[PDB]
Amino acid sequence: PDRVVLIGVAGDSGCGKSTFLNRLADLFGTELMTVICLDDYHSLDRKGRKEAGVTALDPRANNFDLMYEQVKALKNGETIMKPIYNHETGLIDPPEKIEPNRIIVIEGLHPLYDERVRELLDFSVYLDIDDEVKIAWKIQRDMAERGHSYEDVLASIEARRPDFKAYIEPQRGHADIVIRVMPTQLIPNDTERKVLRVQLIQREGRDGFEPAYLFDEGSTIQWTPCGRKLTCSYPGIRLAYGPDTYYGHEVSVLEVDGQFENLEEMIYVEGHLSKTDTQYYGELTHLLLQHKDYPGSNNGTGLFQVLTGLKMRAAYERLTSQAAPVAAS
Amino acid sequence: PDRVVLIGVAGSTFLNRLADLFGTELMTVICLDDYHSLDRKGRKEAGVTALDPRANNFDLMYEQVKALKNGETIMKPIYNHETGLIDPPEKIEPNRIIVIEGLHPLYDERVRELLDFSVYLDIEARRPDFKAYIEPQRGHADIVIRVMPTQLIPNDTERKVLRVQLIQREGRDGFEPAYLFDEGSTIQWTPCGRKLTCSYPGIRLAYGPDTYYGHEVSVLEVDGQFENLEEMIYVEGHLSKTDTQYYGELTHLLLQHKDYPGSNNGTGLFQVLTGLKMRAAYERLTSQAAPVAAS
Ligand SMILES: [Os+3]
Ligand SMILES: [Os+3]
Repeated sequence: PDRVVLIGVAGDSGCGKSTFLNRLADLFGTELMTVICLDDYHSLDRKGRKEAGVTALDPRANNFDLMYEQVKALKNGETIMKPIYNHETGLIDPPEKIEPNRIIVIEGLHPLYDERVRELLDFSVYLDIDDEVKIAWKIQRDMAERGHSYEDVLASIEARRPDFKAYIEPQRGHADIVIRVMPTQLIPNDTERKVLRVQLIQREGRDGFEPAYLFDEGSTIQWTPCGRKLTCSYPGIRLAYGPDTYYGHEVSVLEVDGQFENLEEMIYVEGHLSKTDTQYYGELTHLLLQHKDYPGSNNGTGLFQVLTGLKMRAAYERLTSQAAPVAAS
Repeated sequence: PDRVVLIGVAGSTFLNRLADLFGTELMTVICLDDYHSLDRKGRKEAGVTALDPRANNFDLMYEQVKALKNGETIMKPIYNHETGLIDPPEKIEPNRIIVIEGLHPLYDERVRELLDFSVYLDIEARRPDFKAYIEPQRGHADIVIRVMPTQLIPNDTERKVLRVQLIQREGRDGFEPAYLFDEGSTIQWTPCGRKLTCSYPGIRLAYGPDTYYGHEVSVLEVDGQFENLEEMIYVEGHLSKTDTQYYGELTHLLLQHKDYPGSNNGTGLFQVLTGLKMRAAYERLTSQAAPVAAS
C-alpha cells in the first residue's frame, strides 16, 4: 500500500512564513511533500468574523468537520477539492485540486485542536515562542531591510492573549515534540536579546518515537561542553536534559542555552547527544550549516528544528518500511 | 627485576580497605612516626609538636625507603606511642608493595620522587602546625579525598549527609583520572529519576576540570547517601575510567564491610576507587598482577 504519512505543525508564524517548514523542505524536498495551510478551512471570511465578533483563533471561525473529512480522504488516497482562503482580500476563493502525496504536512493554528484530526496524525510539532523573543526577532529583521513593522506585532501579541491561551496553547499537551524558545539564563542583564534558551520537550510512550537524550536516559543532567578540549567565549554554551511532567504526561526535556560561534562547537555538542536519529555523524551540523542565513541558525532554535525533522523522517521510515523523500541537487 | 612499588598516604579505615584489596602478605605498612628524631620528652624540651619537621628525621626516612625500593633489608626504629620512647630497630624486608603512612610522607622533596602513587585524606591547638606543615602536602598528592558538609539539605542540622570530592592530579603518567560522561568538561548529574527511586534528599554527582594548588586537576564529587545496592551500582555503572576489572567491583568491595564509617557515602566509594587507581599504577609498573586478599 502506497501509504500517506500525516504531519501536524502548530504555530503562530503564519502560513509559508516559518523557517521550520523551509528546513523540512530542505530535508524532504517539495516534490513528494505538499504543505496545507489550515487557514483554508475558515468557516467565516474576514467580514464574517467581524460580524460574529470573533478572531481567526476562535474555533467558531474554523470548519473542523470539513478539515477532518478532507484530511481523512487524503490519507485514504483520494483527491480533494479544498477551499483557498485569500489573505489579501479576506475572501474564500473557489476550491483547489490537491492529490495525495508521500508526506502531507498540515500547518496552522489548530492542527491539534480537534480530537478526530489528532488521531489521523502520525507526528506533530508545536512551536512555542516566548513573546519577548518573537518581538526581539521582529526588530532584528526590521533593522536589516528597513521595514519598521514591529509595533503591529506588539499590538497583535497583547490583544491575542485571551484567545491564544484559550484555544492555541493547550495543543502543546497533544504535541509529540514542543520546541520552546525563551530568553537566556546565562547573562544577568540581557539587553541584546540575542542569546536564546531552547527546550525540546519530547513526549514519552509514543510508539515509533524514541526521544533524544544526553548521557543517561531518564536521569537529570546539566552539562557545559566548554573546558579543556573546547574553548568558548562568554557566556558559552550549556545543555540540560531530564525527565519532567508536561500537561500531565511524562516527557523528556532536552535543552540548549547559548550560541554556537563555529563548527567545532556544533559538532562537539552533536557528537555527545544520543538517539538524535542522524544517519551519519555530523548530519545535524551539516544540515544546520546548509543555510546559515536562516534565523536560529547558530543556536538551539535551528538545532532542534533540524533534530525534529529527523524524528519525522524516522517516523515516516518506520510507517512505510521505505526511505523518506529527499531534496534534489 | 622483582620491582618494589611505593605508596604514600597522608592524613584509618582507608588502610583497612587497602588491606582488603591487596592483602597483608605482600603489602607491609610503615608508620612514619617511627622516624621521630625526638621522643615525647624531647619534643616537650624543644617546644615542638610531632607535626613540626624538626621532630622528624627525613634523612633516615629517605635512606631506608630508598634502600627498601632498591631491594635491601632495613633496620628501622620503632616509636612506642604508649611510653613515648624510641625502641630498638625492627627488621623490615622489601615487599611487592610498601605503604608509608603518617603526617609527612609528602613533605620531603627526596621522598616524593621515590613514591609511585600518593593520597592525602582531608576529612584547635594543632591548627598552626597543621596549616604550616601538613596541609601543603595536598599540592603534591596524586589524589586528594576531600570531605565536607552537604549542599542538598538547606540549613543542615544533623550533619550526617556528606559531600565528598576526589581531586585527581592531571599529567601524572600512568594515572588516568576517573570522570563522568565527558572528560575535561563540567557536569552536574542526578541519577534519581525514572529508573532509580531515591528518598530525600537523594544523590547528586559533579565532575569538572579545576585548578588546585596551581595545578590542573579533575574533580569528581558525590553528595548524598546510598540507601541500597541499586543506587550504588547505578552510580558505578555510569562512571568512566574507574579502573574496575569488572562491572560492580566498587559496590562489591564497598559492601564487603558495611560496618566501616563512610560505607554508605562518597567517603568509602572514593577510598575504594583510590585503591583501584593504586592497583592500576602497580600493574603498569610491574607488568604483573597486583597482590590480592585471600579467601
Ligand atoms: Os516578518
Ligand atoms: Os550538503
